[PDB]
Amino acid sequence: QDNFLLSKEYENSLDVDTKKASGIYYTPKIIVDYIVKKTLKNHDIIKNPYPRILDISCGCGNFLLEVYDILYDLFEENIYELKKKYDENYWTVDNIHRHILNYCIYGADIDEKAISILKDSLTNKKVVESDIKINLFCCDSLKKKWRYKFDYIVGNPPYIGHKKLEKKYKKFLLEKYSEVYKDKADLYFCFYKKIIDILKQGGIGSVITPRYFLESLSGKDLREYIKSNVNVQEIVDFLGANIFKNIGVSSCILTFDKKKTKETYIDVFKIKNEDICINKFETLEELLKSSKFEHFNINQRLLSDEWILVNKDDETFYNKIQEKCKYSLEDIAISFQGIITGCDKAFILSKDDVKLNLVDDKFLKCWIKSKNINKYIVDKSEYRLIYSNDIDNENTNKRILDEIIGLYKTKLENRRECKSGIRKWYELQWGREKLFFERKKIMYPYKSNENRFAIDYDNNFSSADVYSFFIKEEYLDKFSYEYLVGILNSSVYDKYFKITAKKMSKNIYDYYPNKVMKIRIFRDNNYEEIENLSKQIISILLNKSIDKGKVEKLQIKMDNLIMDSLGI
DNA sequence: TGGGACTTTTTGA
DNA sequence: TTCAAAAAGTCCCA
Ligand SMILES: Nc1ncnc2c1ncn2[C@@H]1O[C@H](C[C@@H](N)CC[C@H](N)C(=O)O)[C@@H](O)[C@H]1O
Ligand SMILES: [K+]
Repeated sequence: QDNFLLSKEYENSLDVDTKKASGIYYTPKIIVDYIVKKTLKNHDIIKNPYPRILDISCGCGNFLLEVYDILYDLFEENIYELKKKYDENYWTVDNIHRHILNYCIYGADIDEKAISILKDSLTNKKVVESDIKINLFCCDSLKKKWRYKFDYIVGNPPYIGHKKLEKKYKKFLLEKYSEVYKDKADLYFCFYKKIIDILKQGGIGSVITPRYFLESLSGKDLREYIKSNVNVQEIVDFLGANIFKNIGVSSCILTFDKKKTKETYIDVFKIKNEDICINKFETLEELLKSSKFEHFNINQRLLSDEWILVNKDDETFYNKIQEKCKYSLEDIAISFQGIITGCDKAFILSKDDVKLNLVDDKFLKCWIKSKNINKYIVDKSEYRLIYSNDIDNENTNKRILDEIIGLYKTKLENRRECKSGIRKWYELQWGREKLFFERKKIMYPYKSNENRFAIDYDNNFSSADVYSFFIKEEYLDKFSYEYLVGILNSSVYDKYFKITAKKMSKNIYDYYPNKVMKIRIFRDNNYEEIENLSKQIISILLNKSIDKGKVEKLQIKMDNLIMDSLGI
């Protein structure tokens, strides 16, 4: 039988909106096989022939049908031993099917049609007496009053972020799941909590979820809950690899238990090449045991609020830098997010747009995107922002409102602050403070494959795809902008930032203040030469005609100085 | 269809 | 009053 045929057809029958609204995305066979084998390979069926295995978001049964197959083999291979040890009339091969359905397999899901599909599949596992009772619940698993705990829990919970959940349901989650769910958290945090809570003492859970909670600020409470309530046996981190075809998400597999053990050591498997096609191989285990993955151990007792999951060389490197640097960016700098207009099409125009003849130049600001940020310098802006907060009233600037911004008035009126009357329909939603942008400052893209910190000399504005900071006045005599972009753009600081950065998709990390401002910095005898090399690079890059190859050589020299400074 | 360039505004606090 | 986080990303193309 093909346990993945009907579920795949059902998933293909749905549209994008319904799948996103319920997280209806099913797990490929190679992942299911690994997780089921991980949980059930060494189960002692003679000691415990009544194992309770749960998928609380079972869908059409990608996990539970495989659980059925493994359990059938487990019972069948030991049928005469069970017969001798226990009721000899109960333990026959012809009874295994019934037993598995009555006592061992449990599923829950909000989706009534998927439950119906799974019920038919489990029934069709045996050509069939009485009607066998199957333990499938059509319910919201986060609200169900669960009547008992489970020996094994496996699956793939729905992933739904703070924009796609409804506010009423989010009120429920904020009230009832506050130990792991606050602010910009995700629904799968709540599923982690529920799974941990209904796992028996000595039970084992194994799930594939997004990887982002391993590093995200929103995941802090969830990480604390996990490390305080279960022993984490294993983390498989796929980084930016594409595990779910046609899905823009990055994955990890957590296996944990509630066993009374003095172990506290976690096996960490981290992929090396993000470009591998996982499904091209027979099993995940063979990939984990090859040169395609790196393995190392982490002492669970040494985890802080942050989980730094790196090998010994990277740990030594990170610790050297942390110990050597007496300052962080947060100590010496003021950080801020870019403008949020709330409807960019209304306020952002190409600088050559004829409509800008209608707008007085005192309202216009230079506007850049993340792609305009290079190491050390920003591209020339191609766009202009109408800083519409400076429009006093409607009458005096009628054309601007009628012929440019008003084209999106309906959309503009749907913004939260306009509906509440806090913002006029033509104003920017979060216009911040002009004075913060209209000064020398450092700017960096919010998502990038590498450190790209640039000095802005042109009072550029940007949306939230670009973050900025300026150096506090009291630290200007200890750190200049040129020195800071020198060390921040170095190979050393790229590796150092990525030790703890939030890995988003293939070749993309978040560069957000909650981690960028934690970067630590130093000043020593190499300060002057590092700064001079940075100035040389900057001067080359701003030259209209100069070829930039020498920049690389200058950078190599700078990296060497930085390594000497940090003893690495 | 799979891979690469690129990134809005809604939202809780 | 007003901050900053959040990829079951978006979107285009060979
Ligand atoms: N509140 C909920 N309670 C229970 N199930 C839910 C809830 N919300 C969504 N679901 C289901 O969660 C499932 C998540 C899917 N990724 C299916 C996972 C399934 N275990 C599989 O790996 O194939 C979807 O089928 C949803 O219908
Ligand atoms: K017996």
